[PDB]
Amino acid sequence: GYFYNSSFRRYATLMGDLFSNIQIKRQLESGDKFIRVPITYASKEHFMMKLNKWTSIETILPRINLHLVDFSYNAPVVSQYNPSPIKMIYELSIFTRYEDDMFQIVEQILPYFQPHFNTTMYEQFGNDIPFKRDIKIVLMSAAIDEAIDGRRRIEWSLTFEVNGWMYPPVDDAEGLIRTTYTDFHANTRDLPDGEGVFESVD
Amino acid sequence: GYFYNSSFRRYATLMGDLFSNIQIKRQLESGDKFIRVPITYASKEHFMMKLNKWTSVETILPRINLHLVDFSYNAPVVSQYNPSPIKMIYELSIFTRYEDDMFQIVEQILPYFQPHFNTTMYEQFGNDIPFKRDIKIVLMSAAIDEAIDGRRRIEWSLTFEVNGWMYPPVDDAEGLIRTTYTDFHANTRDLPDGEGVFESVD
Amino acid sequence: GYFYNSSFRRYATLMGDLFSNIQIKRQLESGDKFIRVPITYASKEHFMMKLNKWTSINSQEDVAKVETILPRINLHLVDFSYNAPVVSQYNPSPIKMIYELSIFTRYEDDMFQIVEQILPYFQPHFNTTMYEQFGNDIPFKRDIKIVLMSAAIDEAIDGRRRIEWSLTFEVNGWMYPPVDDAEGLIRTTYTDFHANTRDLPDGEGVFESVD
Amino acid sequence: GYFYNSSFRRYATLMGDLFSNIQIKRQLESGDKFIRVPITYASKEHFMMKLNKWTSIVETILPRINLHLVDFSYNAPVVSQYNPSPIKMIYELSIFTRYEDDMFQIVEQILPYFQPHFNTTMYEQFGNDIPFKRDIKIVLMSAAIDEAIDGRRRIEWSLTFEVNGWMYPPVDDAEGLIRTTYTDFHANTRDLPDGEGVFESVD
Amino acid sequence: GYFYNSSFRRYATLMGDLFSNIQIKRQLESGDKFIRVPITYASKEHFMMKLNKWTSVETILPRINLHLVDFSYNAPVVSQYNPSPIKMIYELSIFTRYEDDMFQIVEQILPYFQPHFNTTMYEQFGNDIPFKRDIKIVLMSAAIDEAIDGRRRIEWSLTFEVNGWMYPPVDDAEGLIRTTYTDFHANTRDLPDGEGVFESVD
Amino acid sequence: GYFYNSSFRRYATLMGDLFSNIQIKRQLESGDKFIRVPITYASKEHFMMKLNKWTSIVAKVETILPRINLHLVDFSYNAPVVSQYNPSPIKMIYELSIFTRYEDDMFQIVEQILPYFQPHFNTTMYEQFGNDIPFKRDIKIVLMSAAIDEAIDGRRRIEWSLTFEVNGWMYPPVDDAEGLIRTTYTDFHANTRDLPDGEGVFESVD
Repeated sequence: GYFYNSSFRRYATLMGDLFSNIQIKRQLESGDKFIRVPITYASKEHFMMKLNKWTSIETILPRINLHLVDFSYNAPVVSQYNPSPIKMIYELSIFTRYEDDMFQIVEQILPYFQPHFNTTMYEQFGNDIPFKRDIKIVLMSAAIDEAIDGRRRIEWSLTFEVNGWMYPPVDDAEGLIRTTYTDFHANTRDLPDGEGVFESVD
Repeated sequence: GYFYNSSFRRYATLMGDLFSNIQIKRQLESGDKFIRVPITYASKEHFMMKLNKWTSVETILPRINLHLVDFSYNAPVVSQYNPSPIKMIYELSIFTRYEDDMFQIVEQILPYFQPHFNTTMYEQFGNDIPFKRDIKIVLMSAAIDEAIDGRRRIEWSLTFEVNGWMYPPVDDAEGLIRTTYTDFHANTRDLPDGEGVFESVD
Repeated sequence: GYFYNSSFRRYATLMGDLFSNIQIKRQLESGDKFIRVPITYASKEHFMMKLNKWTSINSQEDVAKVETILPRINLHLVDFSYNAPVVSQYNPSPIKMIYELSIFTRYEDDMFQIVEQILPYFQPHFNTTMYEQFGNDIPFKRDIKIVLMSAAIDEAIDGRRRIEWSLTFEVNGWMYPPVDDAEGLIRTTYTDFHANTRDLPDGEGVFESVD
Repeated sequence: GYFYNSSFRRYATLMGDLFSNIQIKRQLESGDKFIRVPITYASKEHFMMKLNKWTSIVETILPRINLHLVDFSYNAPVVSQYNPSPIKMIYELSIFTRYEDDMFQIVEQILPYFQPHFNTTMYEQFGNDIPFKRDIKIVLMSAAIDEAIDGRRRIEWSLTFEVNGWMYPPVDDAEGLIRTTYTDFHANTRDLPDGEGVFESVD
Repeated sequence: GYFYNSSFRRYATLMGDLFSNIQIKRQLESGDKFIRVPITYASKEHFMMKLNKWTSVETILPRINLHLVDFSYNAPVVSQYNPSPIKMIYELSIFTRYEDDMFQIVEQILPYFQPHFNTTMYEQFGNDIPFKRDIKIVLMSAAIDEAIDGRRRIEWSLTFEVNGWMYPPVDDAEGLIRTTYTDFHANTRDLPDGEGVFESVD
Repeated sequence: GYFYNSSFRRYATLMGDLFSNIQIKRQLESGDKFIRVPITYASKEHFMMKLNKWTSIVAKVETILPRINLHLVDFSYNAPVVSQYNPSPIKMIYELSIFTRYEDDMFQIVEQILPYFQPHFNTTMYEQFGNDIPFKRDIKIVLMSAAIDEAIDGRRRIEWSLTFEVNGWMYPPVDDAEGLIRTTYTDFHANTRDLPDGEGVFESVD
């Protein structure tokens, strides 16, 4: 029930999945439980709305919300592999009850972007030789903010530039596109379906 | 009931028609239904007004609204073919219920502008040898925004610079102007009447 | 009842008159109706005030009498300065005046026609040679560059309602201290958009009274 | 009851007096009427306040000019006074008018003399010593055009001028009053009047 | 009950502790008493909130509030010692009843930053040879403001750039990290626990 | 009951004292009365608050003005083994703010300030600790900008603000107990005056 081979979708998923498996420690009398930070893809406004809904009277925070915010042509015979160098901007937004949690989270993200982070993405159509796509992801800025009622809620937003590739729709009917990529430790993971990565904000 | 030979009109139609035939897939139980995105030419404010009227109905979105937003002299014996190098700015505005639809639409637009897209337009007066006009259309910027009540509505706006040609009114009575152009796949289509391309916002 | 020999006035009139004779076609059952776009000289705010007054429907007598108001053009001076390239007046002082030409229209079509009659002559400038003669002396030759600086596009709504485009022009002209009307009226000619030597009319000839 | 020898005051008066004697023609049945535009020195806000006071129900009030100092600074090109300090003062000359016509007349009398500057040689003499010669460049910096409405109503143009002048510490009135002359717009040596001579009282 | 080995935490504590031991003289009939200015780590807004709560007495001011406000990659095989050059921004905010107190406080801070101040930080993991980390702290700006009801309250804020090092979380369980550093007089003090430095704003 | 040897304080006093002795003439029937313009050190907002308090009427509204209010508004390191004489080149910003009932008064006041700053004004400050050889400190004070504004109810009140950059020296607190610091400086006519206590220069805004 969606354009599976969407280039855009593939990038939202790739970025979501790099940040899909981040945990935070939380010492317990019985022992150290680690919780995975759930990640959503939604406009930030929408997310904050729903977050204030969910918030009205600690299992909800911490959480990450990713979203595309801008794109453009990437100024360095026909069009698609050879494809078009595009540049997408993402806003990764971390929400947290405690400064501690925030520190853990970012300390897991930040050190890999110097200021960039490379990943090699292999995307294969049906059964042809896969295409090799070189993806530079650059950490552009950080933005720090609070929100109060009484503790209440800490928000940090990282802005990332993904330097990727775009090309006209290749129908799902004409075969689904298999995708792999190198994670933060250069480990070739395979890009999961969208439903695998993002929690439903709905 | 309008200046048919209007230069401006010819450009609004040219741009409208490049984006006139865009569809989105929509998986059914019975099977994949494809729908053509209808396109209008109207001031953005006017269009949003009428859209909120119509909205008060998933047959309405997705839709595209095109409109001229600026122009100027294009700084690289009389005046008209040899004509005057003019530069027109258009705001192409896509409105959508689902992120998916949006992704499909843009993925059909974006990859052809690197950052420009050339088209050769042939305009012929009555029966003389047609004039050859070289038209550079440049994708300048993108702008992303939402709107909510409850889902509700996604808006992306591309801004395009059309580098075209202007010249004083050549009366309809003195013969109508036949127009052709190369589409996104360098296919010589012939520019339809205005009524053919744009749905009436009225 | 006004300083006829006003340099400023001469420029307002020159600009008014370049844009004085613009028409739009208007297809009928009977046949094509051509209408001249009336032009006024007034501050833009004042003009819009009066336009909202005129456009308002107070009697049925109005209703009909209202698409007779648009289209129309409103010209006005908005800025000036010294034009950085023994006494003072012919030889005169190089001045630079800025004018805002403002087109108001019910239909996009009308607008397209109007501008397509203005725009193509400014690349980005348009030259005119103005001859101004005092009494009966040999006339002065004044070289006038008019440059189209910018365009600005905007709408206004109630229900259709009203389209506004504003061109901004730089007139590169000449200034000099008041030469009294009593000392002889100044005859003025100029080359129009097709290099045709028309003679600059009185002010009352060019602009409709906004009053 | 004021520091007569004030340098500042001397400049406010010089500028006021350059624009002190401007008239406008006004055609009548009987015949042409000339009227001198009255000029005041006051903060613009104050002047507009008092102007709306005077305006409340009016044609003997406009046209009029209001001059005022708006800024100054050191003028980057053994002790301190003649030889004095090169200062730069900014003045806002503000013309208010009922009719566009009046405005046109007024400015057409001001504007053509500033290309973009206008020089004046000011002679200031202390008691009876040899007078000091001071070279004064006045530059027309900008113009600003605006309206105001109720019904016609009122047109406002403001010229901004840079006066390049000279400053030095207070020379007491008691130690002798300072005689001042200057070249007007036609290089005519007029003598700078008292302040009360130039400006109409806004009070 | 917190990530002890947090890099971020280590820097908040280092900065807190440089400014932890500032006093002001206050001449008495019985003789000069010196009071240590208490220091907190909290968002400035939060701190001002709580400060107005506490204020509604002269035992509360003077006080300093420190907080992180921004960070970024510091543009001069894996990642962590060798670590990533990061740059953190801190807002040190002094609140005072009397101009005098303020003068004393800043005169103790300001002269050491010309415009920078170096410190050598030794961080040792368990028992390995310690790591040597060179830390440049730069005084970026100062900001002066008042607040009134009647005297009432003086606020000055110094903005500091800490040029430090970042690396992915090293678990507390894998051994706590011993930290020392050179203070303002090049004296090797050892970085205390967080609870030692900052007064609880809670 | 303060840090007497405060570097900051020393500069606030130096600046206050350069502008401490400014008068205006005021012609009378008997004869010309001169009045010294009182000077305060306080945040501008605070000063205007208190000034509106004092100004709330009848006929003790003219003994209040004219007056000057000085205040520090910014500082920074002055980019041209330990730290203190040799000290650290600092740069302080001061806002000198003149309030006046009559344009005349204002003219007199500024005409006494303005001509000495071209655009700077140098002063040599000698600061001596106890009885050692005094330190020589070269102080450039630069007039940065002027700002002109009014305020009305009916006349009412004229405000001009000069912004000055003092290029001075900073160093860590030298305790009052370890000996008070004697300070002299060259005034506007290069006359070596000695910097008074703070209480001598500024009227209490309190």
